[PDB]
Amino acid sequence: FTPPPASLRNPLIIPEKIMMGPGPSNCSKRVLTAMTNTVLSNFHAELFRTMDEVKDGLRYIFQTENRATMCVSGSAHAGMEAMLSNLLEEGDRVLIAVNGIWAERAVEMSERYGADVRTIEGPPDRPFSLETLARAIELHQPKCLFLTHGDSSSGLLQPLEGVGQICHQHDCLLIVDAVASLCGVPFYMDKWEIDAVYTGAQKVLGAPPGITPISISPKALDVIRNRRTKSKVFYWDLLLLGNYWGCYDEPKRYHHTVASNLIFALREALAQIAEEGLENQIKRRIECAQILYEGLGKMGLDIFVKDPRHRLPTVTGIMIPKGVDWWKVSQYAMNNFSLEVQGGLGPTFGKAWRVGIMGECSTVQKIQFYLYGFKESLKATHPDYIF
Amino acid sequence: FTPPPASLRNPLIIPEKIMMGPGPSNCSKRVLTAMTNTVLSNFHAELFRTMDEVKDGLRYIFQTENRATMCVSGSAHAGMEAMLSNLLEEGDRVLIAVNGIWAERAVEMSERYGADVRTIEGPPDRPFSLETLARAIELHQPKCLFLTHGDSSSGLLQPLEGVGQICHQHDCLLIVDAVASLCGVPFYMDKWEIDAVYTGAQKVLGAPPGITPISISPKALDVIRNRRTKSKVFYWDLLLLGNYWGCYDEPKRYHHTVASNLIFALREALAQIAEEGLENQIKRRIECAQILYEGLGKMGLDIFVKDPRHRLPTVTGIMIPKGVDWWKVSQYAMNNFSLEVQGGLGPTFGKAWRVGIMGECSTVQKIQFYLYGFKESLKATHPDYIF
Ligand SMILES: *Cc1c(COP(=O)(O)O)cnc(C)c1O
Ligand SMILES: *Cc1c(COP(=O)(O)O)cnc(C)c1O
Ligand SMILES: Nc1ccccc1C(=O)CCC(=O)O
Ligand SMILES: Nc1ccccc1C(=O)CCC(=O)O
Repeated sequence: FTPPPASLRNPLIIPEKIMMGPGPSNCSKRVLTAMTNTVLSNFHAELFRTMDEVKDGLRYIFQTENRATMCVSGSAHAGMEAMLSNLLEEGDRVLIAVNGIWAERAVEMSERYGADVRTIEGPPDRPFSLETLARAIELHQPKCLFLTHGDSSSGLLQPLEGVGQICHQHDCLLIVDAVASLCGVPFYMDKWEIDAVYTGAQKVLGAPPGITPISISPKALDVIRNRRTKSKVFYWDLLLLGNYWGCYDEPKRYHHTVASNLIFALREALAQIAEEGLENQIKRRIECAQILYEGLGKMGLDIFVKDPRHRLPTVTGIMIPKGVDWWKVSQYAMNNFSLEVQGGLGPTFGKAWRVGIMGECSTVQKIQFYLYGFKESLKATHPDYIF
Repeated sequence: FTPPPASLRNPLIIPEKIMMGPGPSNCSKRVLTAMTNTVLSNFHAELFRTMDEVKDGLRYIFQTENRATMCVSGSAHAGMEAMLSNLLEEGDRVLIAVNGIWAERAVEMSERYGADVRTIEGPPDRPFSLETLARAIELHQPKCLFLTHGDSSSGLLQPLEGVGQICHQHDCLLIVDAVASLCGVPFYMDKWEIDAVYTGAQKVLGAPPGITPISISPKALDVIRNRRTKSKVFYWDLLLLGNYWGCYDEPKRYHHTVASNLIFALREALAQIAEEGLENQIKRRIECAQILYEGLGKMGLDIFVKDPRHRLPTVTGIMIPKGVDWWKVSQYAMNNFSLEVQGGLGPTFGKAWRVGIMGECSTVQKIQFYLYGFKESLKATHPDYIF
């Protein structure tokens, strides 16, 4: 036996940080400690009980009644992978509206799954219009439309009202990525006639990463039932996964081992948002964004999505002013305040920082602190910047 | 906003259990509390530091020097998915030796990935001989051979010495599933000339489920670099994943958010097995299995793998005696001793219970307790059984 590594001899030390990037967010002490519960057998009654509480929690936050509501055992990417491998067969047409990094990933996945990918470009800072989409649908007769709802690479919030209805008219499924919007802005899976949605644990909910709530409509469920070939990935085949999640009128069968610890944590995160109520949580985040916009204005700082009406409240791009080294600000923030001041991604790469109003930092005091430590970080770091 | 569900208003209560099924196992308190550390950003220095300690710990337990050692973000199935999607292109020939449920799952996955699947059948209670495998390889000229090492559905341990060498002669990769064997029996990834291996967190290691250590050889890594088409699943594309895990001479790029909390837990589980040392851990499990076998004999009870030389120490099938209701015994064990007495799977389904010697229950006292509460459960539940 070639010797054990020395690096494992020190204890593990992870410092506390104020996670105000657009992910992952701070989880409440209650959510974090729920993770320390006993890992359960796939068929223990108490896991099933907890899994049911989660499905309820998910129906509340997605605002759906979908029986096929469950979690994929993976990060939000795996919700994306799941929607695409379940809903498309080789040669199917999928329409992706691309104006952010996520829609590009979707493009990358659909290609791999052997779908015939149709895209429309858009400015990273301006939503696609109802008509733009409608036109693209008629034009391509797709099986699915994929839309990013809240785009954490830009700060862009894509309106959704009416979009599904159009898709339905052209026999198309609406798939929406709500990873960065859910619990940050109104969302109505059912009213907005949306067929397949996913969020992420570690964004607005303030749950730990590695598990991804999803939901599909009876309509979508049926498209899967009627595939001519098995979907490509067994691990997130939704007939099989849905089965173990008790979404169908079938006895549950072992599929794969779920991450009990992550499921406990997610349950508590949903319990938190239930006790306070969706509406208040969304309100709280809107108000925090307002305070954020004011404080940024007052520093003569620019926001990537210029037009306020288009802004996702939970992620804001702050434009690096002309003279400034963005990374130097962040190091200062981290070292002096333990403040997470996140760089850019895709559209915002090298052009803005990104601030998240998520999880435990969605409070007035938390936004103030951010403003304070951000400013102090800029000031100490670029002494010639003018406010 | 349609009302919050009532189920979420009670506190979460998860009882302590003695988890002596063949998974998941009991995690030490240290491992469990590591999960309560701060969720880190994908680019925090301290996540990368931890990720490296993990890779070192993996090389130790796998006994490899592979640079391409990392984790998939999903349960062990996802490691299986990963090997198969990365190493196979449409039409490639894969040889799977099938004699347990896991090899069946590998069949299911390979079919979905559009491989041309070749199998050989074997009795669930007897390993595949070197000659049987060698003959099958010549016959089928496969690209990959898949073997289950330790089968948790039977308790069968498949010898591996010599297998890789044969595959190499015929230009074939050796893929091994070590989910149930690693840290329970000697395992030498490099000496045994194996090209791709995975284990699971929640089996022998005593780590929480949801993250899957894997390793690939330079030989396998190269097969992936030379594919004519992108692998079907972006999420566990190993060139991409390995990049983020800093397995290659490339700057790290964002791939997906990994599960910091599960990674913290795994790090501590590897630290634990490092401090005690492989050899000692394996010895402790062999002794425990011995005590198990004796006590089971003393009760007149039969083991599914009849020949002791073929047994996997970490999972033992206990045959249900003629008169007996297996589930009634299990309920009694749980209700009266908080003792997990798991039923069957695949080959053992309805035929046997399954006991695991894994994680925090790999001690002599724990085995004795199991024997005690098992016997008392049988006795109280089937008063006419004879010892
Ligand atoms: C227990 C076990 C598994 C289970 O996979 P999960 O996805 O973790 O449930 C897979 N392979 C083997 C050999 C096992 O023993
Ligand atoms: C943050 C985010 C992701 C990230 O996915 P992970 O796999 O959780 O890293 C995906 N989609 C959207 C819209 C996001 O905001
Ligand atoms: N917990 C479980 C509950 C039901 C079915 C399976 C499991 C497993 O953990 C799979 C590993 C095995 O049983 O061999
Ligand atoms: N922490 C990160 C660091 C780098 C890139 C991505 C992340 C993410 O958390 C998820 C995507 C995002 O919102 O940026």
